[PDB]
Amino acid sequence: EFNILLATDSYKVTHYKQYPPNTSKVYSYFECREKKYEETVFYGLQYILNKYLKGKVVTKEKIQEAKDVYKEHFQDDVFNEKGWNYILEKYDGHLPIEIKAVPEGFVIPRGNVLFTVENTDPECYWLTNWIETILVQSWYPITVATNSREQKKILAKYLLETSGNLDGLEYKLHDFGYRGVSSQETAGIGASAHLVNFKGTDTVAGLALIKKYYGTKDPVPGYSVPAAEHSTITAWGKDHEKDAFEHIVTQFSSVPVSVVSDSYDIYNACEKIWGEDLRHLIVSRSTQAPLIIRPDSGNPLDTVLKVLEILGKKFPVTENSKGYKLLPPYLRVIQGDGVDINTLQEIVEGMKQKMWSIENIAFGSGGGLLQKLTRDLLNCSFKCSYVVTNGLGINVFKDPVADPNKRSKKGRLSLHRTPAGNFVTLEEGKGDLEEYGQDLLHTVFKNGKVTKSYSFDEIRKNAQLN
Amino acid sequence: EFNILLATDSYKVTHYKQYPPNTSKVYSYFECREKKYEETVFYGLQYILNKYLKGKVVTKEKIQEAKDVYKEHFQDDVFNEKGWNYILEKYDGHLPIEIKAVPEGFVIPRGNVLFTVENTDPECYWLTNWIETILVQSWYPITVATNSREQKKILAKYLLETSGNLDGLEYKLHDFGYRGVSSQETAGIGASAHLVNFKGTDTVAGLALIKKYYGTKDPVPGYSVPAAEHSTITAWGKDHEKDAFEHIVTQFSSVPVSVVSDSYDIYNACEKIWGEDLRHLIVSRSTQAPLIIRPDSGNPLDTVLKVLEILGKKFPVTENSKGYKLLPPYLRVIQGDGVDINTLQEIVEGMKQKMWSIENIAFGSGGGLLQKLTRDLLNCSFKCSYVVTNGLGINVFKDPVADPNKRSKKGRLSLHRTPAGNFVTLEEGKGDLEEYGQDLLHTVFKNGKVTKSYSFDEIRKNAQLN
Repeated sequence: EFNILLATDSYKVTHYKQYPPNTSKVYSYFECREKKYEETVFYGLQYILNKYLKGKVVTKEKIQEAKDVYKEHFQDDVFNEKGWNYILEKYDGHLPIEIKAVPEGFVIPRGNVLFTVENTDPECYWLTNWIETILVQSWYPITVATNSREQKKILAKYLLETSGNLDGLEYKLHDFGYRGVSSQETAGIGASAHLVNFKGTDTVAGLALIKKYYGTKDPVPGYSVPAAEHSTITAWGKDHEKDAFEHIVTQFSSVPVSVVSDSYDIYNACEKIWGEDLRHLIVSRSTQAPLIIRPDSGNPLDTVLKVLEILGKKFPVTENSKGYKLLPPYLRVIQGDGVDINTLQEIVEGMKQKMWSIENIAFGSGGGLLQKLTRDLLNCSFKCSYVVTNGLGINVFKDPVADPNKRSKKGRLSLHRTPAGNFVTLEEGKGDLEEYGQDLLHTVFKNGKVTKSYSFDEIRKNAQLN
Repeated sequence: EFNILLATDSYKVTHYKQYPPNTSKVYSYFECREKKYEETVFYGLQYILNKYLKGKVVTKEKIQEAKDVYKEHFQDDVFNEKGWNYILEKYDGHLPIEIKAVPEGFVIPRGNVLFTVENTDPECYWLTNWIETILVQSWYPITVATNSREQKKILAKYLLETSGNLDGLEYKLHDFGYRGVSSQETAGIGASAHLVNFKGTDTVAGLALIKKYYGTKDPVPGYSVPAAEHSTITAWGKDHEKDAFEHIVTQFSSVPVSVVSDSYDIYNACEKIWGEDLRHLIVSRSTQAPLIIRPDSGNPLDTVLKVLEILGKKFPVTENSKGYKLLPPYLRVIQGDGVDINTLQEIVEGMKQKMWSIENIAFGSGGGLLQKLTRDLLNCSFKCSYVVTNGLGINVFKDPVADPNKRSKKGRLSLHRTPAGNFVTLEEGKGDLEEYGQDLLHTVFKNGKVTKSYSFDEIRKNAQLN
C-alpha cells in the first residue's frame, strides 16, 4: 500500500531542521517558466489529489515503517516522527494543506502561476514542500496534454487549408504509446492527457483513470478500431501475406480496419496486393468501414508520399473543392512510426506540397506522444515564494546569477484576467488590491478534502482550440 | 485492482480472429536490436512477473469488466469472452504461458535473445502476444540500468586515471529523478534500475520495490545524505544566505551535508560565504562528514571548473599520487543540474585537462537518468518468430524493405556461449543440435508460477564492471 511518508525526495526528510526558526508558514507555487510552446494545458492535479493526498494518509504503522526505512537510508534518525505524529493525532492523519489551482483544461500562457500550496497549521510549515515531489509530477499530464494540443493545432491548420473543414480532427492522432512508456501508471496518466484533445486510443489504461478520477457523460472517453500487427501478418508465412490481408479485411468487413503493410515490402503490398490482388475487397467497403493502410518503417515523410502516389494510381482519386487530391472514402492511410510534433509538421507540409489532402492521412504516436517529454520542456518548476517567520511575511525567491530564466516569483500569488482578456500573475499579494477581477485560482484541496472537482467533459471544453 | 484483460494495446483484443486457422502455438521473443550502447543490462522482468502475471489474474468479475469496457471502446462485441473463460475454468485464472529469460543483471551484447514467450495450451495461442504490451515495458528498467552502467564506466575510467583507484565509485552518481519522472510507479522502477550500478538515491520508492520483488542482504539497497534545496535557503531571505548556510551545516555537523549554493550567486557563495565567512565551520569537519557544495545552474562544465578554481584558492589543496589536485577531505562538490551521459563525459574530461581529480566531484542526474530514455534507444522489440499451424512448425519473421535493421529472428531461439566465451543467439531451433553448450535461457515463468528468481545482490554481481 502507498505510504506518503515514503513518497518524497529523501533530502526533504531533513528540511524541517533547515527552515528559519519560528517559521509558521511556507507558501509555494507551480509554473511553467517562460523562456515553441507558448501556452500550456493545465491537467492532472485532480488525479494526484484523489489517489495520493486526500483522506487519512497517515497511520501509526506508516509512521513506524518510514522511521525504520529512513534510519537505515540515512544511517541516522533524522526522520520527523514528532511532526507526522502531530498530524495523525490532531487531524486524524489528514494533511493540513491548502492547494489552490486554475481549473483543469484551462490554457494558460507560460510564466503564470498554475497552482499554489500552503500549510494551514503553523506546526506543519515543513509539509508544504514535503509534498512537492508528488505534486511536481503533474508536469507529465500537463506536458502530454500541451504537446498533444500543439499537434492538434498543426493538424487543424493543414486539414482546414486542404479540405475547408475540421471534420474528424479529433481522430487524426491515435495513441499508440502503451508499450513505449515506462510503467502501467504512466500509461494511464499519459493516455488520459492525450484524450483531452483526441478520442482515438490503444492505451486502455487511460479510460479507467478518466472514469475513476474525472468522469464523462459518454460510457467511454476514447475509442479504437480492429488492427493488425506484424505477428498476425507474419504468422501466415512469408509467401502468404496476401492470404493474411484477405482473411483480416474479411473478418472486419463492417468496421474500419488498420492493416500493417510493411512486413516485407510496403510498396509491393500497396501496388500489387491491395492495388491488384485484393482491390475487389477494398472498393466494396463502406465509407464507415475503410481499409486503413499502415506503413511502419523507412523515412516517415518519403514513405507516406510514396504510398499515396502508389494508391493514387491504383484507386479512383478525386480532387476536392480546394484543389487537393482525395482517395476514395473506403481507403485511408495511417502513419504510426517515428511520429512526433516535428515529423508530424514535416509530413503534412510535404503532403500539401504534393497536393494531397490531410483528409487522406491519420497519425499514430507512441514514444513521441507519451515518453520523449521532460519536466524541462515547459520549464515546470515548484518554488517557495512566501514565508511567515516571527509573525512577519517575507517575499522569497531564487535568482541564480548564471541563469536569469531560473528567477522565481515573489510573495503571495494570484492569477487574473487582463483588460484585453489575457492572463497576468500578480506578485507580492498585490491581488488583494482588487484592481483586477477575481483570482482565477480556486481552492481544490483543503485539510485532507478535495474541495473542487472537474469532469473530463469540462476539461475538454476548456482545452478546445480557438 | 489491476486487470490484465485491460492491460494491453486495444487492437490485441481483435487478434484472436487474425491468426491462421488451426494455430496451436505462437512463440515470440524480446531483443535489443543491433545497430554506442554495445551491451545491455537485462533487468526488470522479475518485477513484472510477480506484480502483474503470476497467480490468479483472471476472475469472473474481471472478464465482465473487460467485456463492458471493450463493447463501448470498439462499439462492438469483439472481446474474446470465450477465450478468457477457458483460462478461468481450466487453469483457475492462471496464465498458460512459459517465459524463458537470461538471468537478471547479465550483460548481453545487442542483437541477442533476452526472453521468449509461448503458450502452453493450444487453445491459448492468442495469449502470447496479448501480454506483449506488459512484457515490452521491461525496455525501461533495461535501458535505465544500461545507461546507468555506461555512465559508471566513464566515471571508473576517469576516477582510476586521476586517482589510481575506484574508491567510492558506487556513490559517484546520485539519483535525483523522483520529481522528473512521469509517475510514482516509474520512479520506483527507474530508481531500482539505477541501484543495480550505484548506491546513492533520493528516490525512496526504489528501496521498497527492491525489498518486495528482489531482496538484499542489507536492510537497505540505497542511501542518502541530508541536503538543502532552494526553499530552505531562500526562506531565510536574500540578505541572509550566510545564516541559512551556517544553520544547516551546524544542524548536520557530524554527517555529510549537501548545500545548494546557487540561489543568488554561486561564485560569491563559494568564495565569500563558504571560503571566508564560514570557512571556520568547514575546515573543522571530519572526513566522514564533508560539506558538499551543489551548483545547480549555468553551463555545467564552466560552473564546475570555476567553483573548483574558487575553492582551490580558499582551501588547502593537495596533490595526489597521480599528480592531480585534491580538495581537503571535508570539502566536495556535486553537480546535479543538466547531467546526462554526454555532459558527464564532458565534465570529467574537462576536469582532467585542468588537473582536477574526479575524487573531488560527485554527480546527480534527474530527467537524464530516469526520464529522457525511449524504447528505441536500445532498439527494444518484441516479435513473433515461430508458430505451429496445422501441426506444422513455421519459422516467422518481418523484414521491411526500407529498414533491414527491423529484420527479426527466425524460428525457435536459444542463447549460447561461443568457443571464445562470447554470446550467440541460435535460430530455427539449431540450439537442439548441441554444437554449442546448453541454452543459457532459464524458464522464469510457467503456468501462473514464477519458476526462477534472482536476489538484488546476484543482479549487482552479474552487472559489475569488468
